[PDB]
Amino acid sequence: GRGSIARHQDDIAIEQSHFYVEKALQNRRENSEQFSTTYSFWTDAYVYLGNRVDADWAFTKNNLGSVLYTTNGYDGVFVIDDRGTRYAMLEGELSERSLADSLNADTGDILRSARRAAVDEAAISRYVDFDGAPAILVASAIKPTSDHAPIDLAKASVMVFVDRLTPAKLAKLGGDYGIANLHLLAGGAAGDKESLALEGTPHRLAWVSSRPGS
Amino acid sequence: GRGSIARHQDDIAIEQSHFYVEKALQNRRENSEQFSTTYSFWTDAYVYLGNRVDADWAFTKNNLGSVLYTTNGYDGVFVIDDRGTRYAMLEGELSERSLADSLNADTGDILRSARRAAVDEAAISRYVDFDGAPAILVASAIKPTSDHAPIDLAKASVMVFVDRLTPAKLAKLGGDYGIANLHLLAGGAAGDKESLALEGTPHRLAWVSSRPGS
Repeated sequence: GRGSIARHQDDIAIEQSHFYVEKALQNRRENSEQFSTTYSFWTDAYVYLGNRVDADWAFTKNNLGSVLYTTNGYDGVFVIDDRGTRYAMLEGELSERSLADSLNADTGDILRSARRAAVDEAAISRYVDFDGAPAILVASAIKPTSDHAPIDLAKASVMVFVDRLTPAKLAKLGGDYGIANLHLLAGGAAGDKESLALEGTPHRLAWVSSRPGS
Repeated sequence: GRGSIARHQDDIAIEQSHFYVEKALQNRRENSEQFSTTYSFWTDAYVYLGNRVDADWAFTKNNLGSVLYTTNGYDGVFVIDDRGTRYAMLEGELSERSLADSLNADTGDILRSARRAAVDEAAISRYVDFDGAPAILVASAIKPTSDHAPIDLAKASVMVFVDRLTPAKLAKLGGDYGIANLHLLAGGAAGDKESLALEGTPHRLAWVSSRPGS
């Protein structure tokens, strides 16, 4: 036997808490990537949101409309292409504010990455500063299903879902994963709290280290 | 202060393991409930599946087709109404086997429960024995969105999604939540393993007692 390594119970609790905050975020992102490909790998979406955007089909007829906010919690829903933002829904209402104006991240990178990932039937996800708030962004190319003739993914439009990590959403997420008082770290010092970075943003999530799930 | 209560470290680990398995299941169920209403609260779905089921639209045109299995992992996708099963897709292929023949649970109960929940814009979920295997079932009424004229939900058809808890899905779910060797309990005794019941089924989930995550 090499011998055991005994650990401080607080160190174990802190390690578990970081593990479960990371898993909460990863699981949220993977669920949202699946949601995005559900809405974007869809022949109807390719017809009505590829090329010219039919806001009547998307918003008035509720095919990509306010429910995505009032039920699914996507504070931002966008269709973008090489010219920029072609459709914008902010908090369930039509908006003229472009995705690029709302984000710290480069939207051309989002467009290109979503186009490439669509080759593997995949979406992309990342963290962003959405108008000064932490958010998870997911994006996937708008393409028809396999019964349709093939298209060139290099020119496909891209659907974007922006999930702002509000105090209420963070508190529910923390409860979902047994984390005590998950919140956006206010100042620059965590002090008594543990914290992690939402990489690609200046935001950090912080929480009180207690025995998680107890 | 009342004074502290010190606990056995293995007892804490066991309590945390039960907490995170229960959260793993609840979060999976809530996600599938959202997925179900994404597909069922949909005017096109009401048109092509609400009464007579158009399998060309659903399967050939991939609006409710094989991707729901090959990407989203739903081993069973059904449309049911007062007459029984109107549409059945098993492992991504059209099937003649009814939902009622596949379940231990009563499908009239599912129809009624979903038709009611739709009044509150909700789906329903439960655990089932799906042809001898543990599964999560979710169901929601097929109804158009609010721009459409009102319909009678009491006569609406119901979409049903069946997520079979295969060994691969269970191992991945367990890893998602820091659980060691999550599996379908083989025999009748867990012995050294922890277990919980999938209520409404004879199935139990079992796992090896470890410090979760860590």
